[PDB]
Amino acid sequence: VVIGEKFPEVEVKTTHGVIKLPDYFTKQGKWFILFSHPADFTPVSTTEFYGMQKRVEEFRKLGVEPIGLSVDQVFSHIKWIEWIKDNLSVEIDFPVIADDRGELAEKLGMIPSGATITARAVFVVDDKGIIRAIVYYPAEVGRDWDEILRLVKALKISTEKGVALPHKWPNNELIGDKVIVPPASTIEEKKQREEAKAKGEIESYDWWFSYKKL
Amino acid sequence: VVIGEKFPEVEVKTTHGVIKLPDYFTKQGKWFILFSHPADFTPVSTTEFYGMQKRVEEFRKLGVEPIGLSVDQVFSHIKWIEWIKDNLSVEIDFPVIADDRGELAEKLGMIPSGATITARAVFVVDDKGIIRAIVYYPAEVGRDWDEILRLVKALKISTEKGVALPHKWPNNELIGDKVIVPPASTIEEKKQREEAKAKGEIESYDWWFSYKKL
Amino acid sequence: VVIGEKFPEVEVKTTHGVIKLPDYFTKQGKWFILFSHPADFTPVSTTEFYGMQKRVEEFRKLGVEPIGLSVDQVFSHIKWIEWIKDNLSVEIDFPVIADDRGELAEKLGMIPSGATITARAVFVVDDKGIIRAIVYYPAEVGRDWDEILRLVKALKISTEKGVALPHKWPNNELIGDKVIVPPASTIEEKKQREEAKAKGEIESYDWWFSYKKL
Amino acid sequence: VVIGEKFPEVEVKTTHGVIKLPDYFTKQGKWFILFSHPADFTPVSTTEFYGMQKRVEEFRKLGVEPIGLSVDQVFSHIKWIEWIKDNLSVEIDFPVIADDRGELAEKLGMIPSGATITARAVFVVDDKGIIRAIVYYPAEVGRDWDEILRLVKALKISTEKGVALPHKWPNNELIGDKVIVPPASTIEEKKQREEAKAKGEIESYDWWFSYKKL
Amino acid sequence: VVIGEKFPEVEVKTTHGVIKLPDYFTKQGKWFILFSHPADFTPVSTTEFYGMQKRVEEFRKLGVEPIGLSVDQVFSHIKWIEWIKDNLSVEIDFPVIADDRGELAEKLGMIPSGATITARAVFVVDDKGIIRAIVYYPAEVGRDWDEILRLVKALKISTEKGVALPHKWPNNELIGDKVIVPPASTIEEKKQREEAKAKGEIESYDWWFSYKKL
Amino acid sequence: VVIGEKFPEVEVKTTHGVIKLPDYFTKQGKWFILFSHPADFTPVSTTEFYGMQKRVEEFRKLGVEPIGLSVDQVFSHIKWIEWIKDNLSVEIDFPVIADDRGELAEKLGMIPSGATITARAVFVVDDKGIIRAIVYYPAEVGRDWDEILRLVKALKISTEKGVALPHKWPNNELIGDKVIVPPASTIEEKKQREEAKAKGEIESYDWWFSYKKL
Amino acid sequence: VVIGEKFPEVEVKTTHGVIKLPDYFTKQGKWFILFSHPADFTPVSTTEFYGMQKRVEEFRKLGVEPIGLSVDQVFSHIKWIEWIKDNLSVEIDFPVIADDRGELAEKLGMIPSGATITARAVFVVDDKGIIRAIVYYPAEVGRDWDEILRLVKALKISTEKGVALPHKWPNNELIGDKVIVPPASTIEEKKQREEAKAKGEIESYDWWFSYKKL
Amino acid sequence: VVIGEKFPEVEVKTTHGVIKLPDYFTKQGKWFILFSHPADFTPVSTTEFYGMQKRVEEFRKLGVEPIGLSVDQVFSHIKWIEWIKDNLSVEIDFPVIADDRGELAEKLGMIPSGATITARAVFVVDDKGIIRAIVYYPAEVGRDWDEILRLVKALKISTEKGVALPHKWPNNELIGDKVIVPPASTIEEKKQREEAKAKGEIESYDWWFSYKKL
Amino acid sequence: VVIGEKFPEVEVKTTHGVIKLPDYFTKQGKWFILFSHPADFTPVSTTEFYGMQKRVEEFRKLGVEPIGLSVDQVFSHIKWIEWIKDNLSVEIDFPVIADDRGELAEKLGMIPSGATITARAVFVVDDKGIIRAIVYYPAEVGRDWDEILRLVKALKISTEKGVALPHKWPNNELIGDKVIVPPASTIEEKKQREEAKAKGEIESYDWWFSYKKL
Repeated sequence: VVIGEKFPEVEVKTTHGVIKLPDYFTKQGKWFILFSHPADFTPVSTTEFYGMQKRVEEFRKLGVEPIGLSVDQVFSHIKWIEWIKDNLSVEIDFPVIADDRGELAEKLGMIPSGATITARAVFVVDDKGIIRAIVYYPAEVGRDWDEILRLVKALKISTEKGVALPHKWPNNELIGDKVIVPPASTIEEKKQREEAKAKGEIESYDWWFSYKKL
Repeated sequence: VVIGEKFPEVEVKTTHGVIKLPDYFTKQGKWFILFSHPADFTPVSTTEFYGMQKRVEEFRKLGVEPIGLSVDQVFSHIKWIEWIKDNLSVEIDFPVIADDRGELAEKLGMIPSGATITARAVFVVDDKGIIRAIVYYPAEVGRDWDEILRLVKALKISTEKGVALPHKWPNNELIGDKVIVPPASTIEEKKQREEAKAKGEIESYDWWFSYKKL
Repeated sequence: VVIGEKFPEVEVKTTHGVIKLPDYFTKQGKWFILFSHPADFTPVSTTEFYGMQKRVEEFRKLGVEPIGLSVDQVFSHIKWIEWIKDNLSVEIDFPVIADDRGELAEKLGMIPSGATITARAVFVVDDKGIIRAIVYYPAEVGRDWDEILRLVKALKISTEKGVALPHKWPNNELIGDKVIVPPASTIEEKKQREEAKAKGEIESYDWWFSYKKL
Repeated sequence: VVIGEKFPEVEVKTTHGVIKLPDYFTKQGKWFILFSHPADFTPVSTTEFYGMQKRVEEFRKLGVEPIGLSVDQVFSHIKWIEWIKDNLSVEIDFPVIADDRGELAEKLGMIPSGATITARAVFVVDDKGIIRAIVYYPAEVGRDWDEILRLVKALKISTEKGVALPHKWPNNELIGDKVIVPPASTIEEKKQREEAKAKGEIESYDWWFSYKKL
Repeated sequence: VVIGEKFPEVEVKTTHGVIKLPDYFTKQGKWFILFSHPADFTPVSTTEFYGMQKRVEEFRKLGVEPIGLSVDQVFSHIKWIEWIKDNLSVEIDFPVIADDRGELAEKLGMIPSGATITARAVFVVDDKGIIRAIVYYPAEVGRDWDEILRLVKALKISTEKGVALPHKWPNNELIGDKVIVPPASTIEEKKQREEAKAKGEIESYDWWFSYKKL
Repeated sequence: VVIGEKFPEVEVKTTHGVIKLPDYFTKQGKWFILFSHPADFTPVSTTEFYGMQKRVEEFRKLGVEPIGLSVDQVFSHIKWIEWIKDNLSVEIDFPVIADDRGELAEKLGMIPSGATITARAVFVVDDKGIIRAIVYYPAEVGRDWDEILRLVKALKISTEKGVALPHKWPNNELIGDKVIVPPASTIEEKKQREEAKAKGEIESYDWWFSYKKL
Repeated sequence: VVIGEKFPEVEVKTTHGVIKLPDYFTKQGKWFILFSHPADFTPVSTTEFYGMQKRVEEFRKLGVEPIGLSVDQVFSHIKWIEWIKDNLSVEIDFPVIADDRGELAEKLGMIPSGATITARAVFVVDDKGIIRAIVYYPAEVGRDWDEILRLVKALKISTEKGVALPHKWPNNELIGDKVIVPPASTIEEKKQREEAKAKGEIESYDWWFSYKKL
Repeated sequence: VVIGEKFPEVEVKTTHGVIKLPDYFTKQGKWFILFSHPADFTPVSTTEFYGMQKRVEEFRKLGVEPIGLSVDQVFSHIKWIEWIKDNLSVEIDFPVIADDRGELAEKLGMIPSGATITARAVFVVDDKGIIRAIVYYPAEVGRDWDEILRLVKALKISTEKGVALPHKWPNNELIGDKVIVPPASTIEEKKQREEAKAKGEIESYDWWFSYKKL
Repeated sequence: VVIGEKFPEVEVKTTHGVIKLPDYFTKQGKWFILFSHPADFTPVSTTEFYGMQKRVEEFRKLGVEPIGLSVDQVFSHIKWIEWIKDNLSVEIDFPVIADDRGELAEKLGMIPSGATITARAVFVVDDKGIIRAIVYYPAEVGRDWDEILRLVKALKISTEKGVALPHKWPNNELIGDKVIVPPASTIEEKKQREEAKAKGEIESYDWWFSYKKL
């Protein structure tokens, strides 16, 4: 699969029951961050789930429901979740998919080459069922969820206000926290933004590169 | 195309001449980071190039060479490089591929569903010419090259020193900038993670959760 | 494709926006002249652009709208048009196609074996959506638009009057600016051509070679 | 078939006997120009053979050989060639092919949709036996051979000097009879246009737009 | 195709304009004889054409309509006809087909193995549109139209009176111009060949071998 | 199969034993006349066998061996040939194929559609084993062997002298028993025909219509 | 797969490490029992595991190695084995297979329609590599290893001796702990069984039914 | 065909007449037990047969109908049944399938590799047509009908209530005649296990491992 | 399989052990008669076995070995043969095939329509392994062995003596015990049959109908 493609209609087994994806989150009107980790009782994974559980609320806060995945069975899952409450006193309250066989993993390009288990996948899906962004980190390197946070904060704003987010927004070295207007794409769209700039009420390095604070 | 797979043998038209991948870089014993942006003369893409040029030297220290890509021709490639020089006073000195047709884009799944151009793709490739990690952000959201910097600093450590790196490394909530020892995959291996902890040369939360200092 | 086929039903992203081909011209009862050129920001293609532009209102006065094509992206199209104003004091106002990946290109045989970009193709297409003529000129030899001008002029009259046009019409070293009457193709037509002559309503060299003043 | 391909190895029946194309011409280090006309004993076509004959030694002297083609048999050809002598005081002395069934015509895309005869096709092939340009004019509109001369004169020069000819060369509106230099496609190539310019080795409208006398 | 087979439905270009086989003839309750010849302006063929015109009224008085075919174009046909009229003092008035590409030729197996033109093929089709006899002669041997006449006479009488014509009829060595009775094919027909001879209403060599005057 | 095709390698059951066509006759440097008849003990076939046997020595004289065929069996073949001698006082000495299942028939196009036995087919096959002429007469119309004589006669002379025979040769109405020169198919051949006339080496109506006495 | 079939050559990740089946065991001269259990940390499967480990040394004395298998990963295996030692005071020392993707599990037919894990399955494979018996028990019913113990005992002796083993043997209702001689399959084997029974050394109910003490 | 599959609709000839499985039994609300023996008139097979009739009424007490199958025919089936009466005083009141050509055998995978006859297979099918367990014992090792009994018993209970049975039940090492509760597979499901335990209505070892009396 | 076909190479399970067909009879110089019967313990098939045993030494005397077949197994073969002795005081001593699965029954088309077993097939196979005659008799009607005797005597004499046997030989109504000479199939053989008569070595009804004494 690739960005833009509708997330496959698929039936999965989880720690929270058996759910219909992407239906489950979309008929409620909610986005989701589907992320994978290589295996249960593995150190980096454990450190990551930790990060996510300190952050679940902020994602939930922005209408996006986290959801883990692995090629383990729900049994190994709940035994690992329990372990987390007992050794790092943190209770995991986001569903965690058991992909017993690796069908969803494979369907989703989550599994490496000559590997039998997933690596570190992130899938971001909006209420339309559309996969909005994808990330693949390998087993030997854990992610940074604040970057994924940043990303999702940008996706949401992009879709809500019809605008583009610069490099490293809100901390862009050139326009600070300012947002970007999808560049003109016609002659009757240069004309146009050449108004706004010499008129108002829009900042602009040239007709394609135009911006404004939010 | 997938993590751990060999980067494909292809010839590319770039702003620095015609070359062969991965060989061009691997022959010099070098990693390269390959990144696509949608179009030349588009705002985020530009915030992103500026962002990269500001970091070029850091990547290069690590023997990682950035190389850019868009389905645009080389001719507006340079004219766009010039507009970066005239209007942002920064001087792109990393090659950038003219993927006229996007054959290379397609092969690497950088083109989203139903679009005709690339989105924002990141491919980390090492000296063996293995795809180590892959990133796919959409057009609406710029990347953050610092997160890629982190990711590649860690890959170089992982390859170099046979360890793993935890969430948000080197600033993990649990173990800060200490590094992880791969989980035991055999009975025998678990016996000796326990010998390593036996006053020896490792901290732990369990036998599968082992970690030391740099 | 071949002379006399209906121009493919295609949607193309151009500089006056997105438009249905050929419906966007044939619905105004207007012929169009589709022409390809290698790349934006190449010298010859620019000369040809100047040539076309200063010749535009003659094609337009005949009911024939020029439209260019290139494997570059629309953004770079508009910058190149910008360059041509600020450098050749000419305001390009015919629409140009960003065939981003060269699909239309390919579907029209505009790309040379081994190439990834178009040559200098020309397609003349009437208000019936029918391809009337086709020209492939290499990258290295720019066209001379007055020949195209000569072609449409002849084409329009042939459709309008039901006659043919001799070599180099209206400057034909034999019958000058005279039109040719389509050759008799039966034994009857043969007698009609002959009826005429000996009167006559036409001049001829032989029964199959009838010609008159318009 | 498209520009830049090898002209198909094919054995043809002609008015000068049976011969292998392209071999027979390229063996002699010669280019050739193959042109189709719909039918023997037709007017437009007749006027074009006159026009071509009057131009023959001109092509021949550039090292370029004309050769005709229709879907008639050679027995007709000859009667037609004879009619021309008796009637127009012209002796035809270039070979013309009898493509009895239209095999070769079809390979070369010469037959309009729904036709059973070729229209007015033109293929310039060089001594390396490469199709260099192709023209498709319908039966209804005589060619202008002087453009084909223009066209071929320029090809010779492009090949001979490594240059590109502008629009309507050698009468180009911007640069007269000057020949354009292939655009630089690399950073280092741009630095050398920007340096040949300062040293008066070249005029320029920019770094991609450079030119000179031969 | 094969004797007894129904003649294919086909549109054809002829010297009497475009027409539809077999219909054009079968709608008038007419038979027709289709004969190919190699090429216009070839001698044998010319000898055969003259002979066919000498015999045309013969053929038409029987309700059988001759029609030619070669792979030449119609324009070439008419000049050929003219030459005949002006040189042999014979005015050709049966239609002749231009099978530009020899499509119909190929279908009716009129094209010799490895030639590209028809031979001297003859088809006889009745008023039901049925192929009743086929002859295939090579370029190098002219036909004898009389034998076709002899044949076409039999065919008629054959269909008229439900009977067989013997060898070389009406000049047969054993029974002269007497006609043959279709052999008894059953016991209960054998009986009544024998009774009809008992009467004397039939001469016979034996029960199968039965014959009589008309 | 078609004229100019090599006769298919085949093993037949005959009245003179088993033999291999065309090998048996061609390895002997001989032609052969293959002919079919619908069945044994039918009248018209029987009249044709009288006809043939009576001419047998005229074919043989020319070195062509008549060989018959019939979907019947060898036993019937003999009984019928015994009948012919007994009642017609004539003794068949040419071999006759028992195509028991009419395979060689079907291979050879001999069976009418709708039918399960042969019609009246003829094949002239030369010493080279080429199918040189083909004839298909229906069951109800006998042949006239006198034409097939003329036919083979002509076919031979053709081969030996490299000439073509006119319509009805040796009794063509324009040129009697004179032979035809194969028509010039180049301009240089055309001059060679022109020189042959005025040198009185040859008679002619035109450069392409030239003939001489044998 | 099916009884009597050679065991499929496979690479397996185990608790003891990567091994090659059936090789590892067969090269050492040993048999093995491969058995599936549904999942790790599952109650019924824990009872069978415990059951298996009490009995391990009985099986290993016979020259038979047990090897288990689950569809979850190795880390969970060692963590389960852990809990079994902590909560059951027994230290599992046979190899367990982590069939990550349930590959070998589908190969060997271990997974129920509508399911994605293994049930309760037993494969007994001799030193030659041959599957000797196959058991499929569902998840809802634990096995009884004594039965399997019985099974392999019989097996060893069967191969060892060339005798069959009656129902419930060594406790057969009818003939006790005696074993069975293979039923005569020829007339002559009938006559040799009948011999050595009464006035012989062996007992029977009939020529085919023949048993003895061990 | 694997545990859990619907037993295939099929017609079989047996000793009680021609019957439709699994319908015949399941339309009665009865479970059936299908089993294969290698041949009629074999020792092991008769020891298993007697043994089977001895228990028949235990299986029927549970509404489980036993049904036999070999690749012999009905006729010699009944002789064999008769032989068992005459020599072993046991009437046989369960039908036995004549699978004449091994058709149903092959379908149910009861034929060994390289063989032409069934081994010792056991198919257990609940009243819904569901295959519930499968056993493949070789010819040379008679089964143990008692273990099948323990199996069918558990089955009937686990269906009839909603429980799972431990290893060797009703004599398990850890819990004797205690049934087990399906391991918790949701968060909520581990929840209700823990609260139910500390309410002495469930007796446990951990949240998954839960047991009780009838 | 069909008369004149070589007998399939096949290995069979017989009451006389395992043999290869047809090698085990033809290695020996013997013919074999293979007959099938429907099933063991069948009335008709017994009466037939009875009759065949009675005739065994007749078939053997002429070097032909009888061999039986049913789709029953070898054990029910021997029990039935036993029955035949103990019940009709006759001792079967020709081998018989247990075609367990009807594999050879199929190969030979011995199995009736919709049936699952054979009926009364007979195959006479010569020293060279050729199938020489075949008789398909239904279940519902038994063979008359003497006709098979008759047949196989004829068949042997015919092979041995270069001749053919008349209807109901040796009691043919027309020639009694005399034998027929194969019908001449060529003219020269017809010739050589009429010389043999008129000499006095041959008797005759016609040339094709020759007979003589042993």
